[PDB]
Amino acid sequence: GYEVHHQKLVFFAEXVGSNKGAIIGLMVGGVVIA
Amino acid sequence: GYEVHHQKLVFFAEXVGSNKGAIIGLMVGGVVIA
Amino acid sequence: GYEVHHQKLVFFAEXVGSNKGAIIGLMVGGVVIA
Amino acid sequence: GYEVHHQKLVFFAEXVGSNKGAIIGLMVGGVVIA
Amino acid sequence: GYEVHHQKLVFFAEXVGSNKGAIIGLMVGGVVIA
Amino acid sequence: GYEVHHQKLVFFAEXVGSNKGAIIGLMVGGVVIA
Amino acid sequence: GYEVHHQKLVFFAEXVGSNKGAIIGLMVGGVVIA
Amino acid sequence: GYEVHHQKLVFFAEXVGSNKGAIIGLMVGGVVIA
Amino acid sequence: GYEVHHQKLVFFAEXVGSNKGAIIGLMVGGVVIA
Amino acid sequence: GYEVHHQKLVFFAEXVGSNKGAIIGLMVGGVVIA
Amino acid sequence: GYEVHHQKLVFFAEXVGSNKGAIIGLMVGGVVIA
Amino acid sequence: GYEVHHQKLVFFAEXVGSNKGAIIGLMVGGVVIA
Repeated sequence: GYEVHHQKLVFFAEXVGSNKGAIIGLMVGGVVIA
Repeated sequence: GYEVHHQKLVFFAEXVGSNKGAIIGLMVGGVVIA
Repeated sequence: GYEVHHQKLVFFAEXVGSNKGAIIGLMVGGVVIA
Repeated sequence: GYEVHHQKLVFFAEXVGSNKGAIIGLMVGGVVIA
Repeated sequence: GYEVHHQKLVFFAEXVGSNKGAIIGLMVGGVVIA
Repeated sequence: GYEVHHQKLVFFAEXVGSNKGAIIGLMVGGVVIA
Repeated sequence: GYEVHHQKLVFFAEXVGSNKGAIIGLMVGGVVIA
Repeated sequence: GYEVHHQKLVFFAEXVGSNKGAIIGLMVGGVVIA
Repeated sequence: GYEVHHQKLVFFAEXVGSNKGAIIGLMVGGVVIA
Repeated sequence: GYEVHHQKLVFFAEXVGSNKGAIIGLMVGGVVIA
Repeated sequence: GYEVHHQKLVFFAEXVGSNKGAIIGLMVGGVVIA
Repeated sequence: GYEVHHQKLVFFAEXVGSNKGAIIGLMVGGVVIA
């Protein structure tokens, strides 16, 4: 059981060519990349 | 059981060519990369 | 049981070509890389 | 049981070509790299 | 049981070519590298 | 039981080619390298 | 003649009681405080 | 003639009671305080 | 003639009671305090 | 003529009571304090 | 003519009571204190 | 003509009561104190 709160997140991204993965600011869970 | 709170995160990214993985600012969980 | 709070994180990234792993600012959990 | 709080982390990264591992600013947990 | 608090960490990285391990600013946990 | 607090750590890194181990600024835990 | 461009500014403020001055993120000009 | 560009500024402020001056992240100009 | 560029500034402030001066992260110009 | 570029500045401040002067991270110019 | 570049400055400050002067991380210019 | 580059400066300060002068990490210029 996850409990996430009170986050102030700022995400800057520049030049994202041909992205094939995950670009995530805030994530609460699992990540599976093959 | 996770309990995450009160985060002030700033993420700067520059030149992200052909990303095939995970680029995450804040993550609460598991990561599996093959 | 994890308890993470009160973080002020700043992440600078420059020139991320062909990333195939995990680039994470703040992570609370497990990481598995094959 | 982990208890992490009150962190002021600044992360500078320059020239990250073909990263295949984990580049993490703050991590609270386990890391497994094969 | 770990209790980590009140850290002011600054991390400078330059020229990270073909990283296959873990480059972590602050870590509270275990590391397993094969 | 570990109790770590009040750290002011500055980490400079230059020229990190083909890193296959752990490059960590502050670590509180165990390290296993094969 | 001023020429200001290409700024990525993030401003965090906490607990601003009875402010009587100037709290400015980005300013291009003059400031006079009596 | 001023020429300011390409700035990545992050400003953290905590506990600003009864401020009577100038609290500025980025300023390009003159400051006069009496 | 000033020419300022390519700055990555991070400013941490804690406990700023009764400030009567200038608290500035990045400044390009003159400062006069009486 | 000033030419300032490529700066990575981190500024930590703690306990700033009754400041009457200038607390500046990066400054390019003149300072006059009476 | 000044030419300043490629600086990695980290500034730690603790207990700054009743400051009446200049506390500057990086400065390129003149300072006059009366 | 000054030419200053490639500096890695770390500045620690503790207990700065009633400062009336200049406390500077890196300075390129002149200082006049009366």
